[PDB]
Amino acid sequence: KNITNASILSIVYKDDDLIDLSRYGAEIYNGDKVYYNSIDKNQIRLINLESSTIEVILKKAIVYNSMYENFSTSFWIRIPKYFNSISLNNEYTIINCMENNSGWKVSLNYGEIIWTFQDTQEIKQRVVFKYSQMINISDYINRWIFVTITNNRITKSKIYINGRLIDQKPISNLGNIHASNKIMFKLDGCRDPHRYIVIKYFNLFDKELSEKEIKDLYDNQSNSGILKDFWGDYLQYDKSYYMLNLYDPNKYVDVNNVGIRGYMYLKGPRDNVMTTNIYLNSSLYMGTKFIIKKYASGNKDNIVRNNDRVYINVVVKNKEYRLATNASQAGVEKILSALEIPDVGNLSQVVVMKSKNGITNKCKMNLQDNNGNDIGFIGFHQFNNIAKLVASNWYNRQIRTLGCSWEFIPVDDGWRERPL
Ligand SMILES: CC(=O)N[C@H]1[C@H](O[C@@H]2[C@H](O)[C@@H](O)[C@H](O[C@H]3[C@H](O)[C@@H](O)[C@H](O)O[C@@H]3CO)O[C@@H]2CO)O[C@H](CO)[C@H](O)[C@@H]1O[C@@H]1O[C@H](CO)[C@H](O)[C@H](O[C@]2(C(=O)O)C[C@H](O)[C@@H](NC(C)=O)[C@H]([C@H](O)[C@H](O)CO)O2)[C@H]1O
Repeated sequence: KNITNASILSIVYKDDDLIDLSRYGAEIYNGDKVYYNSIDKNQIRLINLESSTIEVILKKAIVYNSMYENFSTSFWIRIPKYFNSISLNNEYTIINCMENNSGWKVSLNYGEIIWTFQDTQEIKQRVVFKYSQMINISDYINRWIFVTITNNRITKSKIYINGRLIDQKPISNLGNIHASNKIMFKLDGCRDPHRYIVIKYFNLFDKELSEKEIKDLYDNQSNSGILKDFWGDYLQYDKSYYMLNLYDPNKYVDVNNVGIRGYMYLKGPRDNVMTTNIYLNSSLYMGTKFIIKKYASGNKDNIVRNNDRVYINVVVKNKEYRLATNASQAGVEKILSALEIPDVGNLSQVVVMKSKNGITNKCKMNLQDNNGNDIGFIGFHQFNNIAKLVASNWYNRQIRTLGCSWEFIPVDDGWRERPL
């Protein structure tokens, strides 16, 4: 509540332009090469060209010398995977608030997010969040990250990642820090010509936010009633997704045969994608693609929301089939099939999409019969040496990471894969 009262700058897209949602009406000038996402116009893409800039000029009325002695900043960022060795040891600024090399800045490097304070004598202080690109599945590479930095010139600068304290360093051993009236959003000194960032909801606060305020800010801007894909964008209808099971990520979905005599199952291992000394990850663009189809969502847009009731279509050899099961089979594990859409009949197929209950959970798909009864969340079961996909009320009772925990993965420009 008093988090909006501490705002001195709050950038959002509104009615065909970026505007300040604080009461101080900062001037905001865009370059010719700034882009906005058509599904979420608050997502701002800046590329590595001189004309891809956002310059903010704060009104002189709100600029005073000690305005950055006690203040915080928050924003979301999505950083595409580094793939070129020119990016190693190439620190580059993305948010600059400095005059004569004094002030504060946010910068990036290979697997790093960096906050830097710098007085007029060139005494720097940095706090850093580090993530590796040598990792099977990363929570950070090309996925939306919530960043918060808090500053108290008596004590410490602190960087938080997804509401969690990462690094903290004292900033009391610092001289005079200039207070610029300008914040420059721009990739400054990046040698990767194809580098870009995506940001949203940049905020400036006139106080050092607590852990509690940071957590609550992370949760509100997380939109917990909307389902997310793997990258943290809104999950969507009529969109193709590769499936990743969070209990067994070194697997991908395959279909034995279409029809009621067949089944879907987790097959492994995944291939690796690599560039020597830059990254080594599991391939994400593998296996049978899922498509979510509207059944009873009345909302006109294509966004999947908590409790939406849907059909799941399954792509096999460029043809769509219907995920379904005969719930009358014996046992609580109901093996799933991929049926010709005309042949579904009265078999169970209606799926309740879940993001939370208000406890958020990664188990996304609760299959129902045609009388409103739970058949179970969609996961898998080890039958001998084959892990077949099932719906099972066992999951519903347990509801940690379970076999029903899934991520939906679309092809994204920030994660490029090329086989052979
Ligand atoms: C361990 C097991 O068999 N779990 C069954 C569950 O077992 C019931 C009791 O809880 C068991 O103690 C008891 O044991 C008997 C055996 O059934 C019997 O054949 C044997 O001869 O004697 C034992 C008695 O000493 O059995 C009863 C049932 O008879 O029964 C339920 C039925 O509701 C489940 O089938 C269950 O297996 C679990 O099934 C769900 C789907 O319904 C799911 O597949 C669970 O699997 C995962 C998961 O998706 O989370 C995935 C992994 O394959 C699985 N195992 C391993 C080794 O990694 C893990 C873990 O089991 C754990 O749940 C972590 O998530 O979970 C699957 O376990």
